[PDB]
Amino acid sequence: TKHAPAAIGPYSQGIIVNNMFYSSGQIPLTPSGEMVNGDIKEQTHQVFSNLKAVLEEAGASFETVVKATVFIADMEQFAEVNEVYGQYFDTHKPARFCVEVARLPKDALVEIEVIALVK
Amino acid sequence: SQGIIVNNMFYSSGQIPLTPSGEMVNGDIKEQTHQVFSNLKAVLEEAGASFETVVKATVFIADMEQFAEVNEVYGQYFDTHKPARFCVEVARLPKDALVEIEVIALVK
Amino acid sequence: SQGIIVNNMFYSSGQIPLTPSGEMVNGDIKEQTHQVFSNLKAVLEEAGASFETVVKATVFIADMEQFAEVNEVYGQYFDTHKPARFCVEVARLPKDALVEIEVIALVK
Amino acid sequence: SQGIIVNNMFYSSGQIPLTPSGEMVNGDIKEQTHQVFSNLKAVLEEAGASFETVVKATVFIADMEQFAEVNEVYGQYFDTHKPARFCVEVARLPKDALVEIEVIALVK
Repeated sequence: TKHAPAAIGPYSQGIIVNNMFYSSGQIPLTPSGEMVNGDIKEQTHQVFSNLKAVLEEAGASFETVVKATVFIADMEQFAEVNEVYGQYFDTHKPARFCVEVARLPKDALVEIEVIALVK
Repeated sequence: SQGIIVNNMFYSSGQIPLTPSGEMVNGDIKEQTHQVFSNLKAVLEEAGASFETVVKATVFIADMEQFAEVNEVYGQYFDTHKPARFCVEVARLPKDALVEIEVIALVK
Repeated sequence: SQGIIVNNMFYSSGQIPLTPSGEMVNGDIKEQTHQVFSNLKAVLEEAGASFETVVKATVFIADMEQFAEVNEVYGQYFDTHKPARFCVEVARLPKDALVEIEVIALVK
Repeated sequence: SQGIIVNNMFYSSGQIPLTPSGEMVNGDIKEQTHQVFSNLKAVLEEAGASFETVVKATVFIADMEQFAEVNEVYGQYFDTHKPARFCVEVARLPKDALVEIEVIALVK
């Protein structure tokens, strides 16, 4: 089961600067305003739904992503996230890619930000 | 919480120009940056870190032109000590924020 | 080689402060900075990029105290355009170098 | 080629997969990545730091396709501790270098 994105607000849209899109940190918010339900892979799918939306608004896609940074509270959780990341960046793989332990907002287990070319 | 401790490092989340009561410092980018540094003081001390133990700092701002002003303040809390690394990034800040700073620090 | 290009992005090698004649440059940290900018300018036009399409710069610097000065020079070359991201970092340079500079750039 | 120590932190230069003998090692990327780690072992232990004290690693690879391999290797030494951050980046390497790691580590 895939899912629909949260509506994009002013602050969740990211910013476009000299032809590059810099998404904000996209968390696994549903269109309710609630952390989606599941283990960490389900949250990751949601983060991706949210990525796809703000990419699309800004005139970008996963194919023009040139960097993606994964935030998580525990580096143990990386492998499950990367399991999921591989379905979206598959035959395209962003040239640079960081994972980085961080305080997430309440009930979030994963946040992703991406830099992307706006053709 | 204002961050996470892992493996003797502290990783602050971004501090914005709020007073302790939570009302935004309505004032120019230098006034705001002082308040951000005052929030950094507290989260650092709360974690058993200090300014001296900051090894990275990352500045988020709307316009790269506002760096000179932020730096003139950065350099008053970090003068005898200068973190070894520092990034500066253009970003959309929360409402009325002109500056936001994150820090990585050693917890001794 | 000095560079690689992926997904339309030029990812430059660290440009140290050498003259075209092969020799470290004759002076203080500004002159070095200038030379690194003259050097970078050529590696960029070669790639289908320019200063105007730079999006990140990493300043490797020997002594973080001298950034005020590297930055006076960064301002000259990125005057109208300022890249949206940059980092400064302390590092071990080739003997005699006080500064080295990498950029990420767009190749339209 | 040494690396740096500041505010109790080791900042390694980038370890390519060379033997004790100056010789580029005989292998796939998996065998290479084991040599890089051999050489990280050394410079880490000379600096006053172990693999357990690494707070960040960065991997340079010439093809992002080979990351799932390097990451398996990575897994063996960064097992019961994982560095709190890591990056991976496509850059150019020098000779028959598929892989290249620098790292940042605590010291006392």
